[PDB]
Amino acid sequence: SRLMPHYSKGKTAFLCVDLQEAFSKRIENFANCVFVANRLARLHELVPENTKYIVTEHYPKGLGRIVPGITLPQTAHLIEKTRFSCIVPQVEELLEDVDNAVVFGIEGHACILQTVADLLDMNKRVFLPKDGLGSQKKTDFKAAMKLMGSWSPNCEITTSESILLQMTKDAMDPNFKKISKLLKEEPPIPL
Amino acid sequence: SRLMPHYSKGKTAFLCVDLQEAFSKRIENFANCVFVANRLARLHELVPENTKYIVTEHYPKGLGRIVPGITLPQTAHLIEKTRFSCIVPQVEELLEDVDNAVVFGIEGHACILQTVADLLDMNKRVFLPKDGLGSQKKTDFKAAMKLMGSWSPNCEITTSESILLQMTKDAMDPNFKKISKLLKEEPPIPL
Amino acid sequence: SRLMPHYSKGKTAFLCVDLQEAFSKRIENFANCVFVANRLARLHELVPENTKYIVTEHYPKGLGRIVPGITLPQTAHLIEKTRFSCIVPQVEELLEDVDNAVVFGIEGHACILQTVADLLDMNKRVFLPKDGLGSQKKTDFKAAMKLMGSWSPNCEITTSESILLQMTKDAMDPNFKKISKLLKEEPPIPL
Amino acid sequence: SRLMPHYSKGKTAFLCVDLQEAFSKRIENFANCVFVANRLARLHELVPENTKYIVTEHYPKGLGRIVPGITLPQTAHLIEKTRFSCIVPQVEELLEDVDNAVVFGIEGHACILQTVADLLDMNKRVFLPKDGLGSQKKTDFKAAMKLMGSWSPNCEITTSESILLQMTKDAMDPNFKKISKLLKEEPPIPL
Repeated sequence: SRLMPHYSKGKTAFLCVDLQEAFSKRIENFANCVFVANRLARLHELVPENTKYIVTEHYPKGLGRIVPGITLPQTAHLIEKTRFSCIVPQVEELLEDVDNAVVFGIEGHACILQTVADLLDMNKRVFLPKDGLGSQKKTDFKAAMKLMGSWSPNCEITTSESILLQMTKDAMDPNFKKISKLLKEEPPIPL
Repeated sequence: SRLMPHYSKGKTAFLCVDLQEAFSKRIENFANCVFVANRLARLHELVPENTKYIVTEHYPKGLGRIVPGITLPQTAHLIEKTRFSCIVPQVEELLEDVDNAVVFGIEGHACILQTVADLLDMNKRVFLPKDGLGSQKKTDFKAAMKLMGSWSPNCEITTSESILLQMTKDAMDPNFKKISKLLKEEPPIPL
Repeated sequence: SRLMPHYSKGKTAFLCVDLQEAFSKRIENFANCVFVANRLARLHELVPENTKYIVTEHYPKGLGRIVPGITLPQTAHLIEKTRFSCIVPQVEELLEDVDNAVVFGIEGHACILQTVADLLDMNKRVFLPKDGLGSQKKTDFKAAMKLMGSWSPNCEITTSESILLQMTKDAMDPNFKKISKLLKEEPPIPL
Repeated sequence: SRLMPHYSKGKTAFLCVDLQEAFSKRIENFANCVFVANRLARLHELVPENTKYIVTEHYPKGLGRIVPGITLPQTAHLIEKTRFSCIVPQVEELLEDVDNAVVFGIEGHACILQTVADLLDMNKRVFLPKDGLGSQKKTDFKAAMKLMGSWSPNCEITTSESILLQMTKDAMDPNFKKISKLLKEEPPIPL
């Protein structure tokens, strides 16, 4: 077990974390975090039998609401929390049958970091697209990414493009036709 | 055990190392090491039951005295040593009940490096904020940080901001109100 | 076992992956991937008893054909596949007696990544020359290389020059005279 | 065992590798490799009871002779070889009582890389000062250093300054007075 298994094997759960209004202008690559969030949302719709979409909101009333730029799937499980780690009672039971987790959002050193560490304690295989991850400061971000990259072999940091291709082992995959449509989309900020 | 536990669990000891006058102008990010030193000092005051503040002075009389820019807590244990590693008889017994250590200061390749290696031999969980760490030369510093980043799983290098948030798992924490005051402070050199 | 053994010990198989026309202008260091491909091709000819040369073609008819800039050996095993990972039934049986693999080509995050992960599952010792590896985007590439560099001790990422020297432990090697001819060649893009 | 022990414990052997005339103008940081070579040479003289100095010459007659800029100690063991790895019968028996090795020279991806890998097979603790290491190309060098940095816990890459301070745990060391003289010297190329 070194890469994401084919989408048919086990269950994967996507996790859009704290992509809220208050952070939109305070992060540089926020737009690329929104792009990846949509990329995974459309992917989720293509294979909804094996995938789940979870959206987290941190202290909503006080400077926080999921950015309208992201069109969430109709089967999206949106919860609201005050704990920095996105592991709350509500999502804990939602991952009782899920073997994999795609955590993407903000902040790399804060919410993301404590979420993935908790997910690693639950024996879950976490896969993080650097593509859709950010922070307000570069030093705070860098130090967090270098750390999670040493949490192998159950934690891996790649890109949104690679992740999609990992789940579809073959190009003659029945769903590839629909998946390849997503890879052609151009992210706001060049990669 | 992959991140700092909540401040209520066990004992943590902050370690301000060799932030003296002789180094003030010889280091580029010395001011940011002073900022973090103050950040951890105020944090220590907020939860003094589970935290300890230790300040080290290396060969004081000969070019050395803790910089007046840092306002030390009243419960600070300041000791003076000649050994590069900040593990001397005086601090060895002071860590008989402490499970965690936040080492921050100067120099990354010298005093810091030999301190954390000794702390790892004592089974202690060391957490280092790159935020408040420096060196006179970049190459000396870089080579030291890449090394300590391979001393997992008991050694972790993040930032001052992340570290504070690790100790406070929830934003509805009784102390968060007082802790969040520190995160709003702006470091002299942009991160 | 920490580096490539002398070419006489065991069997090594070179793997030129998906270096096709459609990618020629979409990658920056494509020319250096072609250079290394030729470097390994001539090397293969010098010691053909212990080495094998394998070329992969991904969906040929639809934008794909091995670039004419690469002169393949006469003993080259060229196969065509639709699976992103270059592990297909045809090459699986071709590696029944091979202990080492030199994987070089494109893309670092896509085909390469899933190929080396599968090769690691087969207990094979993979050695990757960063020299002859690329991607359309830097972020996609970087994130892939940082990952495979944590797949030790059976996966190693060096350069084409180092790899050749690893196989020839001594400069008084009977074949060194012919091998040293290859190292003198200048890659299109400076290293 | 995470850092260099005090010079009194066990035996350490310095290794100046292939710092010859033919490479002087083909490497950028060759002068800094010469500086470190002299730094370790003077250090060797200060504690000659526990240290050994070994100089390697690769194919001398044909473009090779130790650079006159380096003043070798009178107790230096200079040998000549044709094997890229600096492990030849002559030095193999010279390390029968030595527990540590400081390998510094050129090339990072070639001679150095194969030397340290062989030294790791001999159970020796290798410590490499990035300070005194180089290559003709940056990509060849970088890929080699990232690799050896994953060969822990018996291989460590720091700087010449840190290494000297590791061996002298205390500043009140009987020899510190003589050692501190070396740290004050300015390397040709700024670090």
